[PDB]
Amino acid sequence: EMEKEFEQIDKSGSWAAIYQDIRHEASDFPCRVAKLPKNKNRNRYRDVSPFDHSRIKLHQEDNDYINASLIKMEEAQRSYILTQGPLPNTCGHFWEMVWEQKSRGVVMLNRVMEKGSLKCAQYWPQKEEKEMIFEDTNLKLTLISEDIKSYYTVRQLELENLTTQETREILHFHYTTWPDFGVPESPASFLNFLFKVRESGSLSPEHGPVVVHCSAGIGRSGTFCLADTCLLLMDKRKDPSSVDIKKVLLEMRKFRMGLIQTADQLRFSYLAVIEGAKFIMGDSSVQDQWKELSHED
Ligand SMILES: [Mg+2]
Ligand SMILES: [Mg+2]
Repeated sequence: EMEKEFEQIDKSGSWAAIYQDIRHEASDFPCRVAKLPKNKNRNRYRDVSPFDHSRIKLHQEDNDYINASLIKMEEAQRSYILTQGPLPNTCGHFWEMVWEQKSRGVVMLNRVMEKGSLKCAQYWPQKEEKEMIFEDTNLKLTLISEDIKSYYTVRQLELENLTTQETREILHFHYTTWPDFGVPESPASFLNFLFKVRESGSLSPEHGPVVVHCSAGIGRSGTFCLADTCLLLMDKRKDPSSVDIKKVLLEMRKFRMGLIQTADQLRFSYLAVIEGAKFIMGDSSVQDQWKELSHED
């Protein structure tokens, strides 16, 4: 069981060993499209690229490249799109992807302004009366409403394809207090956030894959999806103790590199899954318990 596994790993102080083993066994696939000279300004980081086999392709003739990967978890029956924080020149591409992939939600785990440097562009409207128009992709984005909490904000946006004038409601879940290469304040606050995303219906199979991003789209976003997928698996299998989080992470790493960037993020993932299991195994009391422990605004 992960409960006992966590315990032994924690007692012996071997998180660095398990994490390094994961990095060592992680899949290696080519990223030739991402490294093409013409795509240099579409990547935020030189060392973070999507594999060619799982990258999301924009439905356009000019250039179909966007630093985004489709994570398809077969057993868990859920897919996620992990991408970098949009750049000033890829904001239109980002929303084009959301439209073409039919996503209902966008999960943001970073802040536009991190440790001084801008790890992400302001790709959504901050005011209702100031909508955004992405000329290159012919899309319009309007802020409909926003619910601000102490450590996260939920926004309701309207995305319109200016070509067909059809519109769609997109839910934006922004976790505002998760540092780069850091962890959430507590398993409770993280789980409260995750379950808010689940309850919104954004992760339903009737919609396209949820779009999850942070700065590079691998550390924080990897942690988020790993925890969700593991909880999903525990709920499906006849044996909830059969879930090997290390194995699930490696499966996820077949679709995008570097998911989960620190030994501590790995440790936290265990904690989130362990605590979350309490809700999955009945006892729907923990649900409201996390809400209280997270001290929302
Ligand atoms: Mg106002
Ligand atoms: Mg309002």
